[PDB]
Formats: sequence, C-alpha cells, structure tokens
Amino acid sequence: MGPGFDFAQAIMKKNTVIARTEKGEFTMLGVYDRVAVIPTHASVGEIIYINDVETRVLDACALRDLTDTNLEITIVKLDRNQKFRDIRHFLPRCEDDYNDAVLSVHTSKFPNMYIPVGQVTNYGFLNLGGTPTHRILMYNFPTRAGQCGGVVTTTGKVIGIHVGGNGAQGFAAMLLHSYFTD
Ligand SMILES: c1cn2cnnc2cn1
Repeated sequence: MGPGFDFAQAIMKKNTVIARTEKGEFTMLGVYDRVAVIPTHASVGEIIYINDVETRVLDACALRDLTDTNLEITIVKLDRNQKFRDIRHFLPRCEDDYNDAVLSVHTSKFPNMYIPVGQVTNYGFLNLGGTPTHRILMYNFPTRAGQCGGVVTTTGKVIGIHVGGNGAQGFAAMLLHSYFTD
C-alpha cells in the first residue's frame, strides 16, 4: 500500500520459503547462499520440508548470547540446489528501536499476509514460553499462532523474526549482521 509494504514484499517474494517441521509450518527467511533462519521452538532436525520438498539439514545452530541466554534464532544450512539472494547488507549492526515496521508471513494458512505493526521497542529480556530470552523486539499488535517466523522489516532493514505474543503484544528475535559473517 506504501513504501514499507514495498520493501516487505521485495523480501517476501525472493527471500522466503515455507518450512515444515514436526512442530508445524513456519515462514523461513533465507539470508544468503543456502543459509536461513527459523525460531528455535520449530525444533529443526536432520530433515525438514522446504516448499513441501524433503530437504537434508547440513547444519543447525540454536544461537545463545555470551551470557548463555536463549536468543530464539536457529541458523539452518539447507541441502538445497539453489542459493538465496544475499540480503545481509539489510541487517542492522546494533540493537535498536524502530518506527513503522511491517510483519510479513507466508504459509499455507496465511499466504501473502502483511501487518503494519507500528513502533518497535528494544524490549530486551522476555520470559518466552518459560525460557529466559534476550534481544527481544516488541510491537503492540495482537499476533496469533501461524505468524512465527514472520519477517519484521522497516524501509531498508530486515530487523527480526516473529517468535511469540501475549494476545495484545507481539515479540520478535533481533537479526544482527554479526550472526551471518563467513
Ligand atoms: C499465542 C501465540 N502467538 C504467536 N504469536 N503471537 C501469539 C499470541 N498468542
């Protein structure tokens, strides 16, 4: 509808796949080469479905900060025959607050879904499903089940992936450039 939705659509149309695990269907962001991210609660194993194709997982790493606290981001390397557009230059370098973000989701249940979530707070600590979690972004939108893995963008930046909500607020795990150095 406007330039925020423009940037979000550009990311969805080239840098997402539908990931299925035994814990459900997730929006999955591809970052570069065969490397993607998904919420750690997706419980990625040795095999995953990518757009309904059986795919070997070459590596999966559940990130934690240097205090050994959950970040809720798993970095997955897929045995896929095709690379993702490199979007690492759209990742923030530092923890920050943002204005006027969009949450985008693409699953079988919620295809081509875009949500203007508004102002994003560097919330920090969250007890997420009973798990102490750091680097949490918060937005004041009543998100629901089906949206986990959804991409949080501003114009020109890919800032997080949706990992939970409390019925009134939604929560994303930050993406930082430093997670994807090679
Ligand atoms: C339950 C589950 N959720 C996932 N994302 N937001 C929510 C809210 N309530």
